[PDB]
Amino acid sequence: ATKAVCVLKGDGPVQGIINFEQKESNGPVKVWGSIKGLTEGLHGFHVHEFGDNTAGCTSAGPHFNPLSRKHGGPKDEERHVGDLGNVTADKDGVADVSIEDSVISLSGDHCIIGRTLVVHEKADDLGKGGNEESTKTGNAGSRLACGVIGIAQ
Amino acid sequence: ATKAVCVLKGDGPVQGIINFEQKESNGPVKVWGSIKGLTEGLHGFHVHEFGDNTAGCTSAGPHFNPLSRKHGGPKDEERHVGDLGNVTADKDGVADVSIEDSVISLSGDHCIIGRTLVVHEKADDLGKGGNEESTKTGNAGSRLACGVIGIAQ
Ligand SMILES: [Cu+2]
Ligand SMILES: [Zn+2]
Ligand SMILES: [Zn+2]
Repeated sequence: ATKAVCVLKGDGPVQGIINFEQKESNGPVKVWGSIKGLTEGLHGFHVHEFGDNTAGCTSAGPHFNPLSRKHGGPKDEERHVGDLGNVTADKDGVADVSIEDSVISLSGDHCIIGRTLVVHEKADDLGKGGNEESTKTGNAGSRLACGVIGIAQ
Repeated sequence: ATKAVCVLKGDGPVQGIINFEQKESNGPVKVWGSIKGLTEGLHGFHVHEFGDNTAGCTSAGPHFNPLSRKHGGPKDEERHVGDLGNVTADKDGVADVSIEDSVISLSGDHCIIGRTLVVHEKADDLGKGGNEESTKTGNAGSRLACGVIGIAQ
């Protein structure tokens, strides 16, 4: 199988460990982990294009969009490859992530290993906000934490 | 992939920025950058296997060796893929990086993207130290700083 781990770190109390798993070259990737230091509610969850940490989470660039599409939901027809939707944090700010996506990959041209996974400040409207920013970032807000996706054991 | 990036950080004072450029899929990778906070002398510079920073640079794993060989220099036949050799820091502790390695690669079977780049405490004997650790890590010492090699623009 193929595994991957991401160490989410930020300037504030936002930090978490996100794990990935793909048992086949075309199989769905299982995203699970726990993030702390988040406001109670929904938070953006997207994989950005570049695995750059030279200027914090800003150097990661926009969302992973190899097909040159518009931002949307994970189960929507129009979406970026790195669009994973929202992650919900409880009252204690703990976000026990559990996402099963069939669009992202751990090997190939649309692979996410070597890029940046980012948890955002606000919620993702999944490209339904009605503005231009909904079809680019989903109005998810600023980047609280980020980390370079890497190969794990 | 033709460009990569790796931000070096640790629990101590060592920190730096390393860039990778591989214009040809079968050409050498230009590794250049600058690291600071080191001791004046030679320090280990190897690419480890796992891009795992959950437990620090310890979870990074051993040196990247997909051919199952022994530790050596960068211009040696018997060497791990990540065995880039040593780096020299000046009297102020700044080590200007400039390595051209054809064994590593930004794509393919020898892909270092998604793995980690680890700097070390002491010098690397290139497998000629005289002990058992010489053929594994080269007596490079503790991992001072590490980071996941990410895709760059
Ligand atoms: Cu090493
Ligand atoms: Zn998007
Ligand atoms: Zn080695």
